Amino acid sequence: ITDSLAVVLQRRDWENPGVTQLNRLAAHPPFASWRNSEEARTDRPSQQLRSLNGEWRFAWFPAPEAVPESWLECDLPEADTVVVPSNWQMHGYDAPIYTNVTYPITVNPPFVPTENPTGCYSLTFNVDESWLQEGQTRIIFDGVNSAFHLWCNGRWVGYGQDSRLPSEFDLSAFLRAGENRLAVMVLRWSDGSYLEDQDMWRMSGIFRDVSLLHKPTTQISDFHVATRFNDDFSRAVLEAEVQMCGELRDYLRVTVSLWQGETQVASGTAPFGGEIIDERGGYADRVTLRLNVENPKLWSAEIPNLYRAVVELHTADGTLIEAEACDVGFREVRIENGLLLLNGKPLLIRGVNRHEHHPLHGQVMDEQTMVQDILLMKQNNFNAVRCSHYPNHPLWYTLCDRYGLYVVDEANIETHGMVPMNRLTDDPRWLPAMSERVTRMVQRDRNHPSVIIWSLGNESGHGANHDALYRWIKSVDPSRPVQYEGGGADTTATDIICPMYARVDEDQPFPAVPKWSIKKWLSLPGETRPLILCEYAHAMGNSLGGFAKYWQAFRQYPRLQGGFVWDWVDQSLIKYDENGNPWSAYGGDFGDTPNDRQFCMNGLVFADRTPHPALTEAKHQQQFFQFRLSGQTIEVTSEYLFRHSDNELLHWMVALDGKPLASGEVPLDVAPQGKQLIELPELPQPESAGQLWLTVRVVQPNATAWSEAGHISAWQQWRLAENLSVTLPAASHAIPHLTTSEMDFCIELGNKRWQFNRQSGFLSQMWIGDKKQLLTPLRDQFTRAPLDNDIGVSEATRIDPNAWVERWKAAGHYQAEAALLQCTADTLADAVLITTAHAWQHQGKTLFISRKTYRIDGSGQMAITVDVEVASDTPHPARIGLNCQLAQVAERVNWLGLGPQENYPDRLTAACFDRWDLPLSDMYTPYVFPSENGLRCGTRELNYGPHQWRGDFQFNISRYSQQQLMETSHRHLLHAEEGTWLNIDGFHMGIGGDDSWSPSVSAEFQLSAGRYHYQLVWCQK
Amino acid sequence: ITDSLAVVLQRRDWENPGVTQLNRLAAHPPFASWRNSEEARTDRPSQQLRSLNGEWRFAWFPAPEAVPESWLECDLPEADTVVVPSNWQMHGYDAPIYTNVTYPITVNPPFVPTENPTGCYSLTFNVDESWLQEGQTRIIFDGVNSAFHLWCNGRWVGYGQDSRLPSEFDLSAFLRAGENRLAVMVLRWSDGSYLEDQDMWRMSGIFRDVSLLHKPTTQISDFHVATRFNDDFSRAVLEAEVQMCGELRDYLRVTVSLWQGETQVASGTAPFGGEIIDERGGYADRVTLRLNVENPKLWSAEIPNLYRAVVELHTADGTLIEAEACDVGFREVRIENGLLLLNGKPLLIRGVNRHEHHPLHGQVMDEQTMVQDILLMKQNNFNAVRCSHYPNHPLWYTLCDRYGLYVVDEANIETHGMVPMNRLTDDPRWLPAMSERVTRMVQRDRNHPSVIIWSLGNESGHGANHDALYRWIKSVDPSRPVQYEGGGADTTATDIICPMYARVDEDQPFPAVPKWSIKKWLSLPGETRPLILCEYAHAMGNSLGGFAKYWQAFRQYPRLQGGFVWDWVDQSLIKYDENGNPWSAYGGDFGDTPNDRQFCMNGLVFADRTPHPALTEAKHQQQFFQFRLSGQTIEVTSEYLFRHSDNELLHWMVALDGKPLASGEVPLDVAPQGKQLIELPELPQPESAGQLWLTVRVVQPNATAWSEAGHISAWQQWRLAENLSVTLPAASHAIPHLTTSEMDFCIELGNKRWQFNRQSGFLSQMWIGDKKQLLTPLRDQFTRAPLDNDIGVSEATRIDPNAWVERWKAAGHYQAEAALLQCTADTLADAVLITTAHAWQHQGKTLFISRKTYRIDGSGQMAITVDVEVASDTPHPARIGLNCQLAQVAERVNWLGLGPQENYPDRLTAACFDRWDLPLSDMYTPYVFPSENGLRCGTRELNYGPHQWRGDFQFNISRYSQQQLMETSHRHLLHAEEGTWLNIDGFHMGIGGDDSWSPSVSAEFQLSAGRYHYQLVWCQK
Repeated sequence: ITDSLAVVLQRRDWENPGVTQLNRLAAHPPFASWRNSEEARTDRPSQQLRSLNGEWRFAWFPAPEAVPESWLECDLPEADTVVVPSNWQMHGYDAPIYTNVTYPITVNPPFVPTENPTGCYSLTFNVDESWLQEGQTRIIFDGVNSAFHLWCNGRWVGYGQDSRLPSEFDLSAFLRAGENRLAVMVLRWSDGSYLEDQDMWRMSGIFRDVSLLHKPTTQISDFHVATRFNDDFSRAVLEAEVQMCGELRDYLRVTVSLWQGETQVASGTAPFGGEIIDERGGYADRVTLRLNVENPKLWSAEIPNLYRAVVELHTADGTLIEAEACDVGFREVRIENGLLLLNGKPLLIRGVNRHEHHPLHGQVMDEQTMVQDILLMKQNNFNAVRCSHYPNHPLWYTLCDRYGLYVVDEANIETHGMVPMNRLTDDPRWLPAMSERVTRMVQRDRNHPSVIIWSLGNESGHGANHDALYRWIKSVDPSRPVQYEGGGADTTATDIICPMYARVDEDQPFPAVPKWSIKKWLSLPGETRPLILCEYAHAMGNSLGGFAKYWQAFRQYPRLQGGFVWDWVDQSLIKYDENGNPWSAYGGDFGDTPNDRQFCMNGLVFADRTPHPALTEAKHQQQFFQFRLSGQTIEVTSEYLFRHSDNELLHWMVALDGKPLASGEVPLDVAPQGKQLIELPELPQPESAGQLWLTVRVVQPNATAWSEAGHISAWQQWRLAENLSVTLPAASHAIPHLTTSEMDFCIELGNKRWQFNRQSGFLSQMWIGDKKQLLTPLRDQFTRAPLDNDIGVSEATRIDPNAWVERWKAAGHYQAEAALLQCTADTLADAVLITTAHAWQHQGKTLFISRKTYRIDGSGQMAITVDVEVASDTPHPARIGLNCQLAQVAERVNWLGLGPQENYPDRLTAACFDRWDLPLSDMYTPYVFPSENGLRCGTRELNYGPHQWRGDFQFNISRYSQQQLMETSHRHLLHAEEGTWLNIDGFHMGIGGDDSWSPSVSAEFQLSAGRYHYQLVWCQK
Repeated sequence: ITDSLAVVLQRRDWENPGVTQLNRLAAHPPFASWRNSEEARTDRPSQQLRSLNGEWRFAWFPAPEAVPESWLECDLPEADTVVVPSNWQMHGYDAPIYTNVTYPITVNPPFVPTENPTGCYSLTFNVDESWLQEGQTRIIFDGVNSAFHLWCNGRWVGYGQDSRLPSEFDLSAFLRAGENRLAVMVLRWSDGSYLEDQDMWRMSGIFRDVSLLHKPTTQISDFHVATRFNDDFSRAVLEAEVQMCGELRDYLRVTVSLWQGETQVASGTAPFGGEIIDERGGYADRVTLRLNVENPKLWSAEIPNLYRAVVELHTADGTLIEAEACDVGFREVRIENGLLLLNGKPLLIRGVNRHEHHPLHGQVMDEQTMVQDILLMKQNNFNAVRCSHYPNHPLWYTLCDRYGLYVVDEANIETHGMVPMNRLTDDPRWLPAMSERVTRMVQRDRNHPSVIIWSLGNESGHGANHDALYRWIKSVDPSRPVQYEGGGADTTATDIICPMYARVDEDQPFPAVPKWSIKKWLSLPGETRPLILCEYAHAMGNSLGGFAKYWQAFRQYPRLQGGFVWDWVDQSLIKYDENGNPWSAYGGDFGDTPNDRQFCMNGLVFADRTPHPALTEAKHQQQFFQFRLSGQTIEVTSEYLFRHSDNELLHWMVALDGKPLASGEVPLDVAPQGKQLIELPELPQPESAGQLWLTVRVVQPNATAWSEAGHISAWQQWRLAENLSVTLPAASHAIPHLTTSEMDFCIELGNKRWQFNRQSGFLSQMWIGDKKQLLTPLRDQFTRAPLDNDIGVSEATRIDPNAWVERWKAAGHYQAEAALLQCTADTLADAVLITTAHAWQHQGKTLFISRKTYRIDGSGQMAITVDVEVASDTPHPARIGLNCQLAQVAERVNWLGLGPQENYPDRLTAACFDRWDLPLSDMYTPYVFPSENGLRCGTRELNYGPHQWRGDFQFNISRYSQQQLMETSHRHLLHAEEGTWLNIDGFHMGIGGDDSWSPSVSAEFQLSAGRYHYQLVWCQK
């Protein structure tokens, strides 16, 4: 009766931050209740721990109030059979909302909307009579979003908030032998939502596991581990504090044993009863053991040395009541003298922020996915990850512990959408709610070695609540530093200056919360903390420009210990078309309102875990070996702090314009922080013209746990020499004929013919034989289909006049009209010479001026020479080159320049100069939100079909015009055009990326010279 | 229905620390909602604020569950008419429990006993229709102990915990015009009780006021004041931050005006909208004004300069929506360089701890009582008070603000009875509950100038919860320091070393939490904070010995800035006898179990506010003027920091053995921290024998607000000279006759006769004429009826073998038997000489040996000469002297020695040497728990009836034998004995008092010499 919906729902606990839970057990590290020490030691599975994951019955309602009392007693006819865990939006019930800042619901704390999507889950299951004789049977939900009430066998059990941490209830007295039934009612919105405003899809449900754990009556209630070291780490102390619940009987003992493999390293036994703590005594229900470990193997992301710790609760006669365990990693984390140290050396964090996202499963995580992510990261030169912005699925820590990644664990607290940001975090009334989001995290994850820093949440301004919570942590677990960026990045609530999007060299001095240039921030008066960016280098779409600038500061300034790129995966979701064809969806694609569109796609990898090209630029910049070339000696520097180059080979090689002349291989013997000298054999040197390039690669000959054999971990290339070509071509056998007309000029020579339209001034067509080559005339191009960064936050509604695109738009770039100023043909001794001039103007303003000369010679080669003039007072153009639509469509593209991957000017350090050959398909980058892409810089020669262009340029080539790109919201809607679109740039502006909501292109990468010159040679084979 | 007891009670919110309140409004400074600025300015009364204090209907139940649903709807036949506020134990419902540490209920957090005394209060009242048109009508309870549920017009309103702070609910929508009814159900025990384990009577009910406040819809929700100063305090800034609730309309304004009297000093006006705080902006519902004040009058306990601040919320057209106000005191509090400063100078805290206690009303406070207390304190040289151990009744701060006392405001948190002490305070699950006890206190009291330090609670060990809360405060209100003694007195949670019962010179090194000698504590390595004792000098019963030692350190060591004596009033309660006669009751006197007996009586004043003699010793030691005598020049030093001696006269005077020879009066002109020189007139000097004494007194000629005219604020006395008596008496005219017998020796001379019993060796009787003088023989006395300090915590059950009494008991002191060793009479030329010797022994051990000579001469004077030998190995005796029971009973006592008040050896600095004459009645000190009392030291002559004794001794005289004292638990049970009991001590051991649970008598005051000598002269007039 008092179990009635009617009664229960009445209190509206989900509209009250003063009730965060009802009858929930305390937090603690992961338990299994093994009843045999070996299983515990070997991490075998505990029969005392049962999963309730699977098929559950579910029914959706638009408001908690629309639930029928019947539900409590019996299933529902119309209840569907759903799989758990899952996100009900993933099943169709309601839509997922992709909003960033702006809260999904209306801001009226602590109220929530009356229309509040309720999901009723139920499960019928069996409890074995043995579980009811003794012990305690409790239930666990690893993640319920956002809040929920619970009934068992028609009785009300409890309530819980906090989507990202476990809620546990003792079912001990509601359970009946055999058949039991659970009724779980999950509310989408609650007062907890006010604290969960992270930039991500807004979903709901029982999205993490459900389990049953059977514990003895007298049991281990919690335990913590700690490791102290001596000056040189040659000796450690493992300290374990154990607490128990139940009746304390003198025959009770505890044994803590430390294994390393099969080998027991240390063991300790004792009975309950701690040291005197105060005037009343000590804890009789606790015991602390201390094990001495000589020459412990240390844990690090470089070498994840782990031990196993077993905690046995037994009686003195040797009888085991129960056992728990955890992996142990010996490491010390400290900030000392402005530096963050790990095991005594200073880290350089090569990290990334990662959300729990699956395109198919929404926010439900699985082992496979976790592992994939981990390996990609490790393969790509990452050390660390930040749990943006809440505690993750438990297994995560374990994997990191094991594979080796540093983890920053973060409280599930984000109130980004309040005004001001502080509003709740400065309010004592939210102190409790917040408090639980921090404390429980710590109680749960504190024993993992991978966790090296605690974070108070994200973007919730800076309030007195943070200060308190930060102090709490420091008191409770001084083993790790605390960080929080809110309120300016350097408040009293953080041990590290941890801004987001601070530029390297430029300051952004917003009122109250400026973002100084990182190099400058450190030397502000009185400042002494280390600086590590919590988010930097916004990887949204065609991005990552300038990435290297960061890497270089990091390397030059000690107190700049790296940062976390934003972010790992694109938060795109899968949708299906008219023919059961899938496609990547984003903000607002689910009729979701209000929404932030593409803003959910900032990953380095696509939702399927396939990489964006940016990923390489990272990989290379973050590489652990560094090179310098001096004469014919290569100096190698190791950035490893703990390990020796012991699975590393260096391959070297010399080549002249793509042609290999020499190769070597040399095994690296460099210690962490060491140098290795490498002298090269006498290097060949040819008479032939061209550039000679040295390229080196570090290879991992043997496979590791996260890499295959032959994995390349680093590389670098240098230009060694140049033999300039002092050779004049063979005087043409033939001579081209010029046929004039009033419409055009024709040039014929051989089967070849070229036509220039005298009215437009462009080369309108060309034939090889009877076949035409163009579909579109060759013409000047000064624009580009806007990248995400060019656009920023500019919308049709709300225009951002500062966004590059807006400027360009406003100035007429996109709609300027050419103007023939001149077009002449002249006959040279051995060639024809065409000469043109256009002016591009908009509203009587001449933006640019293009002046060319085409010169066709007996060789049947045309040489284009171009010279642009850009008005000082017009926004600098995105680019400067030509384009045209070719008639042909070939299978491959071959070029001699940077590649193989897409590379832009402020994003090309990872690319190598060489001869690349790839399929056309590979020259297009499927950024879900179409834009200019696929560029390759420093090209010297490009070959497509019978064409060959030569010079110094950047280019791109696909089946999509710039216009089509520019006009398609999703990549799935693009259609291949008639032939091949070719864009050949003499120059291209950088892509930026410091952030994606303001101009981020550094000046060095802006086409601001005024005068631009370039030349090409088009010809055939 | 869901309003039903049945439903409500179901959740058992009082057995859950996760629910501290339900539907309670936020905390804030005191509001009145004046609707006229002048009333506000002048503190007139607000018609918008109505008291519901008075006659209420009440009914008591043994368990919440025994309440009848009817109650919600209608009064109860048997409900009585009680007055509110009150403590129901004060009315008879149940008993008050006097327990210290040990919790009243059984320790099973968060559970409470099923038998849980519920008090149902109800009130029928009228609401004026106007209040319901608009605005908000809310209710306030200033104190409900311990927890409660609330209904209005049969509807459930909310719940609340925290006995010592206000709970407010919006009744706006439950109220009906005209007749309304409240039903309040108050639970004695709740999960809140675990946090309220203060050493005091355990009571319950609606013990502070009940009010109704009507506010506008658009109102002032909170406001704070702050004052900054310049280097020399010649200029200040008053800063007021105001927040409002309701709809924000551009025509809204705020005006803050500062008055000094009638004179407006400054005013400021502005509209809502603060400065940018973070990335989202500012508070639109707040405004901060800053007023400049030139040469502000500063507030201090010496001179409570106050201003009035008025906060008006109006529209721009000048229309007043509403006004609030508060008194403002300009002062700066800072710890700087190890010192605690007030307005730039370093305080010396002369303070005391005070509980809210009334012998009649239990824990209900009234203005009269508050005021009495204040004045007594100020009169007695106190500067400050500590709110042991919870927030006090609101008016308190106001009075302190006004009369001038420094206040330490303390959170209502004491978990003394847990094991270890830390148990809850270290538990994250209690963090929220604790949090509210701190935060609300601050939000409420933060604007009072008298509050200069915040305290986190008392005796709750040291947990991570404290650290967080301490940081919170520092963040929120950096204007004051925070202190907390738990966990060792010098933790990271306190800005001041604030121990309790630390001795001056001796260390008490308990494990974990030692108590170093205060002088030593300061120089412990790394230590730099100031030290102020939160409790020192346990004033239980006959106490305060050694008080001066403290005063002297305080004066010599800068970093020793004083302390808080423990405590102000005796927590005794009034009971009535068989004839409606009242008497002072204590622990366990209400059949209360378990209990701490007298432990509740440690005040300096009795519950009726009549002083214990200790009070003087304080007054004198804490005096603000200090003297030194050099020749005939008196040097006066002022300890005032801010004020000039401007109501001070110095009276001086010289006297020879009680006889006045000279007097002066001199006006003091000494500045704070200054010296004044005073040269005395040529001082007379007589030939006559005797001691010449100089005595000076400082007088307050004019009355102040807390003192009458002619109040004496200080004094000091010196001995100037001594003219020794070289005069031999006039050779006796007569000669005494000795008549022997086998039973005794008789001496006759004149009407006078003396008889010494030859079997016992004592003077058994004496006659003047036909009248006998003794009822009991004159005999040696080595014991005393144990003071509270002699006993300590020793009980009959649990004996404390270290307690003085125990030692004495065990050694046979109390039951030793005399032994005539010798008894002889001899005839001298002009006198008779008796000579005796006894041995006191117990179990064949001779404890002491007494050797006398009585010598009676022609003058009819007996001279007693005594010489004791004390065994090295026996506990030192409490005293050494004689006693006897006189037959007479006279009305007065006159003596020449220290007085006039009771004075002991380690407690006599406040006493003066002179001739005192008082009524017998005044020679007895009515300590509720009878013990040795009334002593007066340094006596040279004592007169009672026809007797006169002369020498150097300490003595006491009443109608109660030591034995009667020793055997009566309460003073009300003592009965006057046949005549007058006289105790004349050659020597007396000190009383101690550093604490009352371990030996506190300093060695200098212990009778440890072995050999003791003394002489008397008994005679008549």
